[PDB]
Amino acid sequence: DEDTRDMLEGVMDIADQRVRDIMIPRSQMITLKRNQTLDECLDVIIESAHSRFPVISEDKDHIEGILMAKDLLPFMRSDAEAFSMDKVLRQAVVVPESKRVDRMLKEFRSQRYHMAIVIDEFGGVSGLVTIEDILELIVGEIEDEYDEEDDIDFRQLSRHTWTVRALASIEDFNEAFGTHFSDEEVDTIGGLVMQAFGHLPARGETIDIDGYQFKVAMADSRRIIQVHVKIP
Amino acid sequence: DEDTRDMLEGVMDIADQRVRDIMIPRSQMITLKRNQTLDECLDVIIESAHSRFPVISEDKDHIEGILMAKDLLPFMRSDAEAFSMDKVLRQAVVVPESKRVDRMLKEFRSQRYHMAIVIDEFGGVSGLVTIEDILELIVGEIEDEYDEEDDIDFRQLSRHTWTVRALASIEDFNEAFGTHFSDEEVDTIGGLVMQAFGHLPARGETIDIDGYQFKVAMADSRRIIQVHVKIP
Ligand SMILES: Nc1ncnc2c1ncn2[C@@H]1O[C@H](COP(=O)(O)O)[C@@H](O)[C@H]1O
Ligand SMILES: Nc1ncnc2c1ncn2[C@@H]1O[C@H](COP(=O)(O)O)[C@@H](O)[C@H]1O
Repeated sequence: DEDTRDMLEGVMDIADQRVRDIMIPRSQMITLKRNQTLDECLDVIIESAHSRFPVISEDKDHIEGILMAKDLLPFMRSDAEAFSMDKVLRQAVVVPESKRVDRMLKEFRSQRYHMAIVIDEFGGVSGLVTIEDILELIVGEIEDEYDEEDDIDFRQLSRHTWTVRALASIEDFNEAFGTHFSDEEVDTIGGLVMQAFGHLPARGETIDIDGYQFKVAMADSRRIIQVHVKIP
Repeated sequence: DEDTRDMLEGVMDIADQRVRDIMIPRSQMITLKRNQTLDECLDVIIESAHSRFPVISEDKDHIEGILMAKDLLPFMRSDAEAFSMDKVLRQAVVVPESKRVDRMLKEFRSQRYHMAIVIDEFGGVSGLVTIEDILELIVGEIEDEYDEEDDIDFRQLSRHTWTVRALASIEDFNEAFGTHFSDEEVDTIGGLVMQAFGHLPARGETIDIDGYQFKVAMADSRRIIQVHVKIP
């Protein structure tokens, strides 16, 4: 089967891949500062709906440790005290960008924890990395099957990856992802893609349009059906 | 490499496996009841340190939905109201035990949610199942490497699986896991195992002692080094 093949291959990546291949870049990092009121911290956590957040020093200097949202539950009882960024400040692990993904997985599983901090040679933070970013390597081409079709063109699938119906219009796609794609020649996403290709692709084929990775998720002998796109 | 081989094989399972192979049985299920004070619910959640919990009807009858611990964060602000088992009661998905693991993974990933409810033919709950129970199939033989050795004999690795040093004594092992294993002939865990075998096993070999699954995680040409055990 294909979806097996995908995973199988995804396994082979883990060797070849380094940590600098899966990290959330520092820009994209949703974090906190040791000097933030308990009240406001919850907003960040809620809008983002994560589980672990890096804590910036105070002057964007260093970054102290990591806060797990679940630790905030103690502070919620009756005979419960006031929160303070101290009991729940787990210090945090740092790793080179050069670190091998396989190795990361081992340590992840063995020390039992989910997020680390990636740094460059020069001691700057490049970003962060997590266990799920690893499993996505194997499990990321994996999704359900759709027949008639669903009003939902676009679906988030992993961090940077959406599974979009090919029949979705360039109009509707551009709105959603805020993209600047063009029609006239073609009106739907599958036509855009098929045009970039210049032939009718088969599943797995990939093509770069304007820094966006498009991969033929699903296609027959007449037409592209589903395509995954990776936001840059 | 071996740890690749493991994963690769773990992928092959996903086809052959059904949902009734990975579920947490109803006994082992950490849950809640719609009629539990906000205060006490936190205790359950904290001791267990989970993320999603099934809510029992009120008379152990049906089970209503699932509560995600993160939803409890809204109720923690200043201008925040009183919690009520209603806004945070997501209804919950149910599946046959017969369900194919691959299929489950697809739906898991596509609808984006992590836990489901397994039922038998007759409409009884058999247990629950989650996305991580799936990824463990591929990623569960995966751990770090140890040289000298660490005072830590035993380590949790996944739900039912500990990675124990072979040099660990039957004495110390029995205490920990509450087991009734015997010495005289042999004093360490690797000897117990090697004795059950009757030869020096190679990595991957498995042997059932008293309902406990032992698998040679790590062994050379002289001795068993690490072994994983699956609590029944
Ligand atoms: N504090 C954070 N900052 C940036 N990205 C995050 C953060 N926490 C989680 N993520 C990302 O969101 C994914 C799911 O984690 P979570 O949302 O915490 O369940 C991870 O694989 C990361 O890619
Ligand atoms: N409410 C629950 N009852 C029983 N087992 C659970 C529950 N929540 C999570 N688990 C188990 O714990 C693992 C990790 O989930 P969590 O502890 O929620 O991060 C899952 O793979 C399940 O096997």
